[PDB]
Amino acid sequence: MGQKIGILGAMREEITPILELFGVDFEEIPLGGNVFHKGVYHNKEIIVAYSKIGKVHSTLTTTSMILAFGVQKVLFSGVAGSLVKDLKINDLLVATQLVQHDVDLSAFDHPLGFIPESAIFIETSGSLNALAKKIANEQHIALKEGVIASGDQFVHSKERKEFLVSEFKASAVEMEGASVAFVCQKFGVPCCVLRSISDNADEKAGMSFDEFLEKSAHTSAKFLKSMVDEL
Amino acid sequence: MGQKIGILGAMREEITPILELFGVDFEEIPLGGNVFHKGVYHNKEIIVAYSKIGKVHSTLTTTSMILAFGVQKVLFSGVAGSLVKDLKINDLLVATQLVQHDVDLSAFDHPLGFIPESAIFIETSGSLNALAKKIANEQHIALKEGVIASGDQFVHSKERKEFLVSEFKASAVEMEGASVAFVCQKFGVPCCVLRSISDNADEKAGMSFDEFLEKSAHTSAKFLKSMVDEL
Ligand SMILES: N[C@@H](CCSC[C@H]1O[C@H](O)[C@H](O)[C@@H]1O)C(=O)O
Ligand SMILES: N[C@@H](CCSC[C@H]1O[C@H](O)[C@H](O)[C@@H]1O)C(=O)O
Ligand SMILES: Nc1ncnc2[nH]cnc12
Ligand SMILES: Nc1ncnc2[nH]cnc12
Repeated sequence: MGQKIGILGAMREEITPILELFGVDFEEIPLGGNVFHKGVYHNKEIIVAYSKIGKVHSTLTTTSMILAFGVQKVLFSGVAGSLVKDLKINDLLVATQLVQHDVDLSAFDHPLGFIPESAIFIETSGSLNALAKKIANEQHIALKEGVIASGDQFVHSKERKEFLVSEFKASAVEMEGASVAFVCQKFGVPCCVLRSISDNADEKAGMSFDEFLEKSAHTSAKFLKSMVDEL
Repeated sequence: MGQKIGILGAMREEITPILELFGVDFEEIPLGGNVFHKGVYHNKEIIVAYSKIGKVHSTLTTTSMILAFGVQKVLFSGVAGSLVKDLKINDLLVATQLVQHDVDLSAFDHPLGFIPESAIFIETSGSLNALAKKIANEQHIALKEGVIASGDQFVHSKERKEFLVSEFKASAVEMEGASVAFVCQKFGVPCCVLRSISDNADEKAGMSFDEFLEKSAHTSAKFLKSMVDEL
């Protein structure tokens, strides 16, 4: 058999298209409040789950994928808010680095985003990111490679947008990427975080999110499947 | 053998007194960026670790304790900031409920602290909390039983204090309790979160924290050991 691949989304809506697109039989396995969908695709074992929203949920689920299911790589798919003009609704990006944008130990003179015995930016797999870029070029689609800021707030203001851009030079904002990538780094598991834009993280982001969740989730899922087809 | 007990702190300073007070031989086992100290005490296996600071770190470590080490209960010990007048420096409390105070999905009209498919407040073990209160009464020490607010910021302002009290009726603030308790709930593992006050979460909290970290960490550790002696 090939590698075992963990495939993660945050919301059920982000994994529904994944399960459908792979099209194989899945066994449902409950653990730690999550349901893991276990299947075989192109002689690879795939484990698919949605974590539920936010850093604690996604940390837990990623740790379970690694410790309980023994996945050898983790691919994340879902939606995100755009922080840069060149990322429009439906556009894709892969995260070259991620940060937890809501971490604040400034009382002890630490840079924002920094925790002692850790680092501001978390790295993802250069190999998987390069693969994504090659596939995007072949398919003639744009693919941004940039910084993703993750936090436990849904961002919907110009003020917070300006902070994420100024402080971290982030291209998109979401609520799980940094934590998924962090867990993978700690266990030496290659990680790729893929997102499709659903909104502009501004005052109208809630309504945009609702309008575009289904399409953007599908766009990311279809691209993730394209990557697995090359693995 | 009795139960297997996981014992968790956030910082090395919070577990140093734990290792010393138990006084037994520990085997050091690395996993996921943490070092787990495995020992035998009063015919119980104890697994001691510090997670590192914050929600992602503590979620990961608690999940590892459960999935990799098979702990049957988790006791947390460390320091916290006081939000109520009757909790003074060095005073102890156990968390009856915890909340992630920095969670904000208000863009979708959710109450602060709420995430879909979860709950605002996380419960801890009534049995362990009752045990703590009984021990405190016997030792003639005060022990508050209240709400702990956890987030990824070190709180050091009157404004944020007023929010935690008004929104959640929290008695103390820290950076790991809610996430540790959350993981334990998801896996059906009894949890007790114990904290000793190190500061008042106000403008001077940084300096107070530095002054009292050692003593407050020891106070919590000594009390945690008192509980294990009854288990
Ligand atoms: N409208 C939903 C909340 C979406 S929070 C934004 C999510 O989308 C992206 O995957 C982020 O990382 C979060 O998981 C609800 O009200 O249930
Ligand atoms: N002065 C330290 C940062 C302490 S953050 C407060 C910690 O204490 C309590 O355990 C909280 O939950 C956090 O873990 C440093 O600068 O490394
Ligand atoms: N604006 C936003 N903030 C946080 N997570 C998001 N996911 C999609 N859009 C988001
Ligand atoms: N004021 C504070 N805020 C967050 N975590 C803490 N731990 C101890 N004091 C704290």
